[PDB]
Amino acid sequence: SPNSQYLKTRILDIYTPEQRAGIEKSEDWRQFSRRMDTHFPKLMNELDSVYGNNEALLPMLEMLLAQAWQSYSQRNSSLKDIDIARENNPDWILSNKQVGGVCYVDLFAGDLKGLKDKIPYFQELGLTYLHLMPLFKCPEGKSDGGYAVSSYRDVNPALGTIGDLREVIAALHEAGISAVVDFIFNHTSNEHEWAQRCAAGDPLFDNFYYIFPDRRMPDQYDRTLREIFPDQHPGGFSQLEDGRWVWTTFNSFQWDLNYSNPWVFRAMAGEMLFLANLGVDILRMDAVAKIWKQMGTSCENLPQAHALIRAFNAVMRIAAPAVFFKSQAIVHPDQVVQYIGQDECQIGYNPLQMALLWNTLATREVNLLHQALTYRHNLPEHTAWVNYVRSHDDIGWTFADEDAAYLGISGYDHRQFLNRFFVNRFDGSFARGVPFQYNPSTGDCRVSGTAAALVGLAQDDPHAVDRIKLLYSIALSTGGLPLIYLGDEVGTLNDDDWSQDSNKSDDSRWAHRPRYNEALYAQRNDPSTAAGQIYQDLRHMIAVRQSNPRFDGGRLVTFNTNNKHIIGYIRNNALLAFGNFSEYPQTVTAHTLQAMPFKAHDLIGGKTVSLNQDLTLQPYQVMWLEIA
Ligand SMILES: OC[C@H]1O[C@@](CO)(O[C@H]2O[C@H](CO)[C@@H](O)[C@H](O)[C@H]2O)[C@@H](O)[C@@H]1O
Ligand SMILES: OC[C@H]1O[C@@](CO)(O[C@H]2O[C@H](CO)[C@@H](O)[C@H](O)[C@H]2O)[C@@H](O)[C@@H]1O
Ligand SMILES: [Cl-]
Repeated sequence: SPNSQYLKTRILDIYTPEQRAGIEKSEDWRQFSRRMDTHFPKLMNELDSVYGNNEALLPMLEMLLAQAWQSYSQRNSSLKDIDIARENNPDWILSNKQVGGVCYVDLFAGDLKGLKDKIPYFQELGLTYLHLMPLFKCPEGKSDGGYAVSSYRDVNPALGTIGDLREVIAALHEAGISAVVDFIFNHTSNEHEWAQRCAAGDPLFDNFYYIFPDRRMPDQYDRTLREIFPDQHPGGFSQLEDGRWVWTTFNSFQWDLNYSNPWVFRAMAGEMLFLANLGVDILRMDAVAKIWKQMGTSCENLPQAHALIRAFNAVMRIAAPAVFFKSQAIVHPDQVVQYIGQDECQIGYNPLQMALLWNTLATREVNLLHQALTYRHNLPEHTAWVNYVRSHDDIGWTFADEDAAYLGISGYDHRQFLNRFFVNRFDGSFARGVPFQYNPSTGDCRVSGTAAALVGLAQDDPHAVDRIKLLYSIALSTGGLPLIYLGDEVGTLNDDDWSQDSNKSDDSRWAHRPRYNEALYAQRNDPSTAAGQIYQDLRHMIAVRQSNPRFDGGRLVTFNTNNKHIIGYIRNNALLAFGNFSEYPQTVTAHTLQAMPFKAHDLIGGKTVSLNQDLTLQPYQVMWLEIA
């Protein structure tokens, strides 16, 4: 039954009495020792519930915490300053000053050096937070856009070196920007040293993955598994050349790590420590839902999965307190929120709000959006949503069917409409998206396409610009950390030649992953062009959000607009937000506006607005009203 003091002397064992004296009197040790006393009990409790009486548990922990000391000992002192800051301010994530951006290093800026050169622009745009897409060594050719990781410790050589990454992170900190990076902890590539060695039968790598002699067990699992990339293969398994089968939730070249082995936790915790010491502020925990497998279940959102993530959290509290987790879970809304906790992932993607933003543009009806913002927005203390419009991924229509039923909506019919609308198979749709993973056996389908393509900008729809403005306004103002897909701010369209690369032709997500459009960025300071209007709008909303404390925190209360086309919510009893999702003008009545002040300044238009009479919003207009 190992404890804090026990492991601390196991750690201090390697030192001679001469250095032990200097170590024990040092601040580094004093801090580590305090943090062990505070957080180790949590680590022990979480791992005990997963690994029980496992023989490997004790020695795994002796090794892991020695590594943790050695990692913290080596940790840059600038980062140790950030550790203390974030320990003492858990709510930094909840500040209205936080605005995020995300890009592919190669597609946006060429390489890590070019990314560093682009930092003055992130400053111009107002970012405090930057997510760099998977930047690690991966298979040449097909790699799932870097999501098949061949090494967590090596940069993708097209991008530069680990030293460049260190340099870039340092420059981002100097510029007041947090560095955000993926921790792809559910699976590695099949080319990872661990995968190669486990498959070869190296006993040190026994049970690093899920490997089977035939179809017997994969057949048992497949009957309860959801299909993630049905285009690629059925179920959750792929066959090796020697005849065996390996768990592959995603592509065949992505092998699911086996977390029922305590050594796998150890291995991945060591890689996590390495990334922490790069100065990474937030790790996007990729596919959090899948890290525990259980026969007879969906192998999604299992209690042990939560417990393991909570264990990973404890390790950071002990050895790099500055590092927070970002949950990536595209599941039922009831399951999305369960990853979000101070002792789990402090922030999480908000795919419900995102999906419903696009839903509401299509139907023009705020019913589902209003419902979601009313019952599913508010979070526990010291946690926040990451609010977004578009990402590197396809759009899944992951609203709750039970929730929809109350508004007289049937799941499939609605999703079929949504899928047809956004892929331009519907009468007069403005959207120019392409299908992704149409599953003929179930009817499920997702949508690829850039924000600009989905709103009608490719064919110069006169409402397109306002649509982008409107969607982003909600992400920026509901409460939580808003994330811009970089390129959106100048209206970057689809790369229509995406499938000409034979390594990209089987994954339509590439359509919404275009290179930096030089011409559009050159027009960002010219308000005449679409790029300039979008840039001016988004830049204006960012500036308002970051300097106005009415936007602070993550809580909201919805406001009943009594118009099916207009969304209403209130921030801090002081900011009233109206968003019209109709291409026609829409009215909030005097009667409905009774409780409000007679006049209010609109932060979007810059006008004073009257609320003692009918308020009429132009097509797609957003108002940000100071009511207190
Ligand atoms: O359509 C992608 C599919 O995978 C998810 C799992 O959370 O997305 C993440 O995981 C994949 C494997 O690493 C990546 O391909 C993807 O880029 C990543 O965001 C879900 O978004 C979705 O169900
Ligand atoms: O559709 C063009 C292009 O997209 C891909 C890659 O994702 O397949 C998508 O579209 C197909 C039909 O439009 C669907 O059957 C499939 O499920 C979806 O992924 C390519 O295969 C296709 O060439
Ligand atoms: Cl997911």
